[PDB]
Amino acid sequence: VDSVYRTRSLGVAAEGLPDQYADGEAARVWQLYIGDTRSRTAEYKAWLLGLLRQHGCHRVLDVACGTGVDSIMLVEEGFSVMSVDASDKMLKYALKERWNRRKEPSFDNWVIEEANWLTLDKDVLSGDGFDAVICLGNSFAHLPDCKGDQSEHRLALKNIASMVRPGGLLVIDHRNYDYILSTGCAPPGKNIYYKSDLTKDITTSVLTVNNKAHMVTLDYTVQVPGFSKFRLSYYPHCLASFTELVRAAFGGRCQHSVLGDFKPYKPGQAYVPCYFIHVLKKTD
Amino acid sequence: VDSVYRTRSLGVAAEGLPDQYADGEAARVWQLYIGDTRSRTAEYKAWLLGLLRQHGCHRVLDVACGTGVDSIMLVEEGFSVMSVDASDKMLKYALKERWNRRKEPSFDNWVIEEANWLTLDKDVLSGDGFDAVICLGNSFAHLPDCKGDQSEHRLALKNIASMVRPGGLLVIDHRNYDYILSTGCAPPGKNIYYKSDLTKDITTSVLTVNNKAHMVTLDYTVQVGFSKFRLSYYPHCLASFTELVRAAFGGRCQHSVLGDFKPYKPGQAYVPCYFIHVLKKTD
Amino acid sequence: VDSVYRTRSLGVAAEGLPDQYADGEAARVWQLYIGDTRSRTAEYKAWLLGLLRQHGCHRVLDVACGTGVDSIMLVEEGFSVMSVDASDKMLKYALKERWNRRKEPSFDNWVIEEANWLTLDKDVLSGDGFDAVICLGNSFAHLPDCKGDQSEHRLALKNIASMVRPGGLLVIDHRNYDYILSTGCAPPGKNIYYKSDLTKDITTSVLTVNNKAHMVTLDYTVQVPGFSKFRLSYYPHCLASFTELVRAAFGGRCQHSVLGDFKPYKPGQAYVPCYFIHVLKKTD
Amino acid sequence: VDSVYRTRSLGVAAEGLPDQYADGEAARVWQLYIGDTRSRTAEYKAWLLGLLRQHGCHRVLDVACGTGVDSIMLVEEGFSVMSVDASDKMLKYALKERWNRRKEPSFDNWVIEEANWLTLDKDVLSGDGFDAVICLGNSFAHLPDCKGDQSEHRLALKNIASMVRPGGLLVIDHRNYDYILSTGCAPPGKNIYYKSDLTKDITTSVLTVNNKAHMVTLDYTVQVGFSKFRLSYYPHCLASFTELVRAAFGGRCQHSVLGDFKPYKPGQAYVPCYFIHVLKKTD
Repeated sequence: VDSVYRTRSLGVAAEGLPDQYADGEAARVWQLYIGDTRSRTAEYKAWLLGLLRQHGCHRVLDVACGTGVDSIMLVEEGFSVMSVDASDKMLKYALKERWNRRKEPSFDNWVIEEANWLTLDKDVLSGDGFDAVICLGNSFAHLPDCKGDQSEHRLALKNIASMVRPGGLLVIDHRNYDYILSTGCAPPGKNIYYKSDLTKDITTSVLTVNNKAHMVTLDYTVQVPGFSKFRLSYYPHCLASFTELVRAAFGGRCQHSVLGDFKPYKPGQAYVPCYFIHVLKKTD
Repeated sequence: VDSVYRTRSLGVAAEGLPDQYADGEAARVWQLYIGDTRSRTAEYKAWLLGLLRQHGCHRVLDVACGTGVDSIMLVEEGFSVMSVDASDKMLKYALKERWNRRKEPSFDNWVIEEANWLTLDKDVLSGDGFDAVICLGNSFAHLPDCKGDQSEHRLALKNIASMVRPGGLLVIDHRNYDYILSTGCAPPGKNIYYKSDLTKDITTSVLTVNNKAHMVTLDYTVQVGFSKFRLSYYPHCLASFTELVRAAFGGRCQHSVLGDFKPYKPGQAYVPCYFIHVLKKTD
Repeated sequence: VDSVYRTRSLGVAAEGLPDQYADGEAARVWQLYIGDTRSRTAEYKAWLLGLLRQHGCHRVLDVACGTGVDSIMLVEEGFSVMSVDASDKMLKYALKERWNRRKEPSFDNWVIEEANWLTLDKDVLSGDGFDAVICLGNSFAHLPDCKGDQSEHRLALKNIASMVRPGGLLVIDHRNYDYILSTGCAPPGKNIYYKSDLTKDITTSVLTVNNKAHMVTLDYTVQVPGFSKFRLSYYPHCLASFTELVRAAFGGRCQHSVLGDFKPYKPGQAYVPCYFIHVLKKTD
Repeated sequence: VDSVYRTRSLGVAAEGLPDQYADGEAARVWQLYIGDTRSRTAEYKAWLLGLLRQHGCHRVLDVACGTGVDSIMLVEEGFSVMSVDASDKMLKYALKERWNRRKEPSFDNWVIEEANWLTLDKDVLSGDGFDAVICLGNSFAHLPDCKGDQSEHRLALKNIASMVRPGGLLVIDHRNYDYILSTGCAPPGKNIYYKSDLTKDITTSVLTVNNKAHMVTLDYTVQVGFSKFRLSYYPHCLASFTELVRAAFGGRCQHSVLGDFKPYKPGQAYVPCYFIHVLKKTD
């Protein structure tokens, strides 16, 4: 018999009613988690603001923009910023803060739109390109290897990369997964961008498929006014592999450096970085 | 062993990524369905616009507001409109149009906020009260009877009703479910508010529990192509609803019930598609 | 990302380990429910035993046989009985009691096999047919209308019917759904075959599709050493509709009567039967 | 609203009807997989048959017995065999063959009953104790570490072990997971017991939690056609298991560990596919 009746389809919405799982438990802890960006680190403000300024970057695209924190600063410092993301749940908060602050011209002129790394080319009229494209805070890693061959990773970078104007920069990052795969632990409270305020506990689960590392899945355990859980997954980009992927994205025509945590990275140095930042420039 | 590993929890989102089921098939047809409000009927414009005007309503709250089309009109016609809904996916579009139309003052002054019928009291600083409260297009019926006794229907109306300022109006509606339950079929394209544009086909599934009707589930099956989604409804019979909604003000009210915009005399020839309930407060 | 990892596939089994949901709650109440056949009613023993004997039936097939209670009696009274069912979970108990009682020749000679109404023809070498085919206790109604047109109902009966030898009988039954659709209540403790011993409570849920009755779904609430629940669904066969279906099954070449509860049925009689039993004979 | 109506509960069955997922795709390939025991290896016949015989074992309990192939041999060779498993779907087939072969006495006297490692004590009137207890073909590994501390592994062995009569044997095995965890790959067709017949292809997924290996999940992908199923395993490393299984007798034991049937000297050239643990009791 074993059918499966449902009161509404997965994905739809009705007017008096909270959507899908929006009122649930994981969702409400996870809303604390993403709203955990109040102290932006001064080091990071210094570094990115100085990276852009140093290369004369003024037109910037923030791909994977989230609630928009990184973008809010860019906007604040007089940049010209377009911000995209594929997730409405997070874009809601960019959109919100933008309305909230609509009187400010800098912010009236802020563009927030939906777009998807896999279709980025058709989803953002790039014009003759952007000065900087930033994808920070380790979000590229949310893109999973569904097809098995990393062809998606490849297309996502190719698309992102193509957003970048000649002589422009792509500033893209990932957690040091080399280390995570090594300790088998993804340390909490190590976010170099926004020092975290939530006290939170973390179990790390690593899936290895036919002896190639395939997923890191983090289950967070947070305290409220309470012990609530939620789970997120990541693709573990070892530093070599990502280096290759991202280079190939521009064909090969690039200046390419890779940062420690904002300081440079000499392979075999005593200090172990928590993130690797890839700053890429182009051709001509 | 029968454990169930997931890659993310139900209800969360990550940045590079489309949410949960937003990219799926039923979601895309259903997006067609709710964006199917281009021709608002002139009859409806006339009626509601005239309802509010003859009772001197200016401060109106659109409970369950959706993409916000009713609200867009009220705004446009120089009303002072606050619109709430509990659904982000829907509110997105009111929010969207609003931004889109942000250089018009009438619109800069539009308020769109999240709120839930069951917590509507502590969700909307109601002030003195609102002039009119509209809940149109049959959305009250989206609230299901989960507990089994309709206590939630009751609270929902009580909260809504309390949003209404003394001598003010509640304008709330439901499909003619009495009929729907007589025929067993919910006819397609009878939406008296927004003349539908979409060649759509409908399967009506009625659930009856211990002999009490309990749910209408509609399977909309749409030409894009040949795709489907399903929505469900609590079937309010006219009496039941009239009782519920009256009691919501305790009982201090001027209660009339509309056909489709024209009055309703029980036993009249014409069978209405919707029942509109226009209420005012006496204490 | 929203994949869905699983430790084993739906439907498989591993050796140290209880199957799928077999240890769960609904399963354990429901095991009480099906094992609720200790007092077989004397009236029913009298009637069926006398139906078969009256028509000289000795080779009988019990299609949809369950734990095998009806079959156990047939076997006990010196009948020659083949019993089939499509469900291993229930056939386990027929099989069990058959081993348990293996010394008895009557029972050594009991045949229990798997077969499916929809493929019954290929699933049971019918030989030149059976004398009686019994499908009692309202199990035909477990067969749902998945395709929407009742073509399955039609094929299931056609197949069952074809099991019946020329001049033989088909003895098939259904709950009075006419009444159930009417009261909207499926009364508990009304089983005319095995008087029930479990004290149990019942919520009736009727699904009507485009104004045609489509499902009755019963949620049972039982007491143990405890208040445990479980749910079963049924196709509501109104008496006219089933009459038609079953007749057409033999093409039309039949004697056809329909019983009250074991007594005859004159439409419009004061007594409202809880089951309708259809006794069919054939051609020549 | 997001309720989930079902037509029957998980775990029940109705009569005209195939159960739950029994007719589905993965179930049919997997039925091929477990019925893939036709050629038992002659080496294995020899070994186990010889193991029991030199230690004068006659009363043997096949814990986790499955379709019952190991058991069918023991029976055939005139042993006195009781076989348990917690899985109906598997037991069906032991039960089946048994009935099929019921006119042979050796078989009429075969006992097949349901029992669960975690409740094995109060599940099997153990009498004085069994001569041998076999749990072969790597089935202990099907018991997962649900609680997180391996306390269930521990109880399971304790119960099993207690089935063993003083001076009697426990013969229990596991794949070489140490290797599996070194390479990351679980090679196909290394089953030392039953020479596989089925051209099958395998994807090895290892789960590591806070740095401790936690699960092997195997995706078998079979030529019938091109279908799939998945099974999971707790990877017992040799030390861990040796510890677990020793402790199960408290510590009163004669413990040896086999290569694939030949002894095992740690650091030897040959890397075994399975580890067989033959234990006896001293008090």
